[PDB]
Amino acid sequence: VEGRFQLVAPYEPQGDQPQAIAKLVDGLRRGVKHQTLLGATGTGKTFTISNVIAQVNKPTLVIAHNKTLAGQLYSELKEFFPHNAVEYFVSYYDYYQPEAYVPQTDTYIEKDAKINDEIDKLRHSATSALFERRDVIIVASVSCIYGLGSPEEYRELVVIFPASHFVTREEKMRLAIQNIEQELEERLAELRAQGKLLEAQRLEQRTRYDLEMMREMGFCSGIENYSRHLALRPPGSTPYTLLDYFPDDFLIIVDESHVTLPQLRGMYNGDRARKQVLVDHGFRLPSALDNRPLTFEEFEQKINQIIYVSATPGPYELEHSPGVVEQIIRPTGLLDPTIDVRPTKGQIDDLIGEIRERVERNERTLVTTLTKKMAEDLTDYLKEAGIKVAYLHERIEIIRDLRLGKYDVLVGINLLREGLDIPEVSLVAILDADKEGFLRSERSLIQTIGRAARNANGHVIMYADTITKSMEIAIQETKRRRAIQEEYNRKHGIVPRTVKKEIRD
DNA sequence: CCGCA
Repeated sequence: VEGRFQLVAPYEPQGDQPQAIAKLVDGLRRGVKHQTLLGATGTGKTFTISNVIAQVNKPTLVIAHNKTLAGQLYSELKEFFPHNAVEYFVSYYDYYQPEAYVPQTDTYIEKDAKINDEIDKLRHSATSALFERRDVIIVASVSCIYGLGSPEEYRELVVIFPASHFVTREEKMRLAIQNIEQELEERLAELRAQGKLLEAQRLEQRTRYDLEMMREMGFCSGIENYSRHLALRPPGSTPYTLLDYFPDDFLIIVDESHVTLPQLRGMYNGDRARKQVLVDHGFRLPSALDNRPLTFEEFEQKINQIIYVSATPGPYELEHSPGVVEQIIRPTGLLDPTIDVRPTKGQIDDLIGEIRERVERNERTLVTTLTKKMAEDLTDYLKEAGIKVAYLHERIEIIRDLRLGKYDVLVGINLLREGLDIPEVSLVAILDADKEGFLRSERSLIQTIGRAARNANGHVIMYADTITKSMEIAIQETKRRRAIQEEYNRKHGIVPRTVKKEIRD
């Protein structure tokens, strides 16, 4: 035929993974814009989604919120399909300090960037493999909404492949520079005519120096700021991005959508706010604003067919989706934990009671508390009762020590950080379940409750004086989820057992 | 997490 996906993995889809793959692979072909996978912390997800890719045969973009997370999605995917195109398009700066300017302290910070080649390599390999074959999975960070050169001009200038994504022809360069001088003479009159003589001197000096640099030696530092003039697109243009280097029938998989979609949304507003101060003071031309990441409007506007993957799918996902695609049943047959809501009335005494019993049956406990000194005031309080305890303000080793048994309890505050799916954790205690907050949001609770779903004796305790709506939802949702899981195990004769794992040195 | 010496 041409190019197509070859799944590799020593297991078929079990759980309700098949049900989900069907419902998704369908909605895609059935011509559905958005789709939300509502899988449970500890189900198929990656395998489920790998299958949705290897049936529809589309070039896919996997967008993760953080890099560690992208590195695993890739790692796996570049092992799930060891004979296909799997790419890693993320930021390529070991260190980066954008050109800024603190107006109060009159502090112009300069641009300081430390490139990393190994990642730069992978970025070209992503954009170049995207034009060569039509079976490709690119695991991307949020840098995929940031600016890149027009994709026609990319391949429309190719022998074997360009070593830069922003390669502007020299008939253009000549015309562009003139357009820059012309903008400069305009801004300078505007500034100078509103009394901002100082700010016009700053601008004239920086821009003329760059303009010369360009004329002399084809480019200059901070060349980015002139990107639009160089691409000779009119003011206000929407940047070309990695999304544009994809076919029109490409797939988007936003992993951890409830945290990724917003991150991806916010980017633009942060950039503009800094650029605007530079523009306002003469550090830059107004056109520097057209060198930027996409607005979320522009991002959704470039989407072909997207699939939001989340245990706690956020508002946006649901609002623009035909219900969801639940994926509750775990291959292990494990259930969402059982939750108990108990008085704060001498809770710290009670909590020490339950933790004894966990140590007795060789089991671990995680505790979240709403504040940093509240936790410190617990860690000691548990040491008071002689209990091997930890605390989270190398770090991968303290959790590794937990699983091994150095510590019996691990106190924290945001247990939501990655690295806390210990299968040894039989108890998760949520202090201040009712005291409003982010970590006591309907979704934050549900995630934290999830930190009990690895162990077959998982149990959640919520310490509160009142039941909030938040509590009530997570509690009611978890109930429904355990009920469904428990009814499936009856049917398939499953007896849930903790997922066997170990740790290395 | 982002960023065209």
